[PDB]
Amino acid sequence: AKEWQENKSWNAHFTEHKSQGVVVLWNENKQQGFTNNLKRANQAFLPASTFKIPNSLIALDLGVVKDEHQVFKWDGQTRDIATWNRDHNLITAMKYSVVPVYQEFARQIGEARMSKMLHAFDYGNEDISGNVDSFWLDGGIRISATEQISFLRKLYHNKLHVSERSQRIVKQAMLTEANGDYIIRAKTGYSTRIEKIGWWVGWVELDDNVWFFAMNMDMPTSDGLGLRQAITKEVLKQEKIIPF
Amino acid sequence: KEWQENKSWNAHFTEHKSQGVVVLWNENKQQGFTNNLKRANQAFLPASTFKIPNSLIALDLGVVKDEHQVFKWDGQTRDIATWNRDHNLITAMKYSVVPVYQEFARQIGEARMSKMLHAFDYGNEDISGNVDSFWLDGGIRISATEQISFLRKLYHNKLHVSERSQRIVKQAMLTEANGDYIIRAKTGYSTRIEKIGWWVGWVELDDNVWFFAMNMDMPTSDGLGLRQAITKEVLKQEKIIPF
Ligand SMILES: [Cl-]
Repeated sequence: AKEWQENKSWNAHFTEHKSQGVVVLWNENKQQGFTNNLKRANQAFLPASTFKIPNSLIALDLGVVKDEHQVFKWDGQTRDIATWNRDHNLITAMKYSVVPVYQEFARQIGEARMSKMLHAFDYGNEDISGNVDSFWLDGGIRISATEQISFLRKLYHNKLHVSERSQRIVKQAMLTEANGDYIIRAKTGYSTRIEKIGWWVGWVELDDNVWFFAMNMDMPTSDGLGLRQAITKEVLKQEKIIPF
Repeated sequence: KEWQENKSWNAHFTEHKSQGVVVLWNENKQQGFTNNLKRANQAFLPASTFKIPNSLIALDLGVVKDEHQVFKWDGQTRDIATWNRDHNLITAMKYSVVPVYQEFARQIGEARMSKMLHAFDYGNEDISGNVDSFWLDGGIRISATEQISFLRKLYHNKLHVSERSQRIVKQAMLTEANGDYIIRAKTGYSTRIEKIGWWVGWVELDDNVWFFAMNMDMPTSDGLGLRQAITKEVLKQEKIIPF
């Protein structure tokens, strides 16, 4: 039984944009996965921006974040992203990938509780070597695209070892697009520093099905998140998951 | 001033050969605005807007386990194509699947429905009529300003039901989201002939929430698109959402 099928025709979406990477899709109803590259789908990388999901979940479950309205005041330090130089709540911190807010969450969670929770989540290699407030950006943690799918499916089903409340709040914060045809929950691909790999992970909710996606790509000459989203959407449109 | 009348919004009703009221509430400033102070307080049958309290009560009482629970199609062909299939709470709200809400109301029953509407301080709290149709042809009445009060409690998880039930219904209400705003509504799609059509909900911005409740007299055709257009023309005029 092959729960993972390879479709090399999606490689054209990478080659036409002079890029190299993987797209992994999971059809929830059919319990079947699809990818352009099975080997790369299983290669583990630094989670970087995708770590906002487990970080926020742990912060809510432990009461570091009381609710999605609690204000995290700006520290007064001027940074190069204008949207970071203001107060935020969980929703806006996710919207604008406000790394200083997530660093504050990680410091409050602390090393021991962060490690215990990643082990409880079965999250990637569960290795958090590095500064407690930067290990997902320059430390020892690694996760593959197929492991991102397994983690996101548990989140979708409220099956992670954290409160149902924390899972519902994080899914609300992940909201990125909604129209009369579909909803996309993601808010995970923004790159805040130089990394070898960029990501885009999340899911597409349809009336009678959910399609999980996890993609990663090598750093190209100039393109980034916009391109990662474009290639993923080109694949979703090819598979008739979302309309053209 | 707490309440202000803005008659310039009447241009949006006149341009579309319509009559009605738009009520807006600025959460941060605790201030309300309307084109018609009298009509803002006039109470009407809630019709499609009743899916919000009906869903909340059904979830809190365990009639609906969660937003994924499947309500299987009974195999009976109905005259709204989207009703002739299985549904969950999300899609039943999306397609205003009256037979699903009727089954919720029959399970809730008269006594619990009345007690919960009293607990919610919902409109006139009068459920006179058939338990499975009173929000469509019975005694219940609610005004646009009362819709705002009810929605504000829901937004703040302040209704006398679990926080879980409130979070699930707010998820079901999701209708639009982009990089600028989120609209939670799913309350205006009507399949049954009524004297009044509605559109109620709210717009979430980065640092504020604007609640809205509008109603209009009905001539003919699929009025939802028109109700949404008038409301959005008002939101755009007040610079709440971009042009
Ligand atoms: Cl949502």
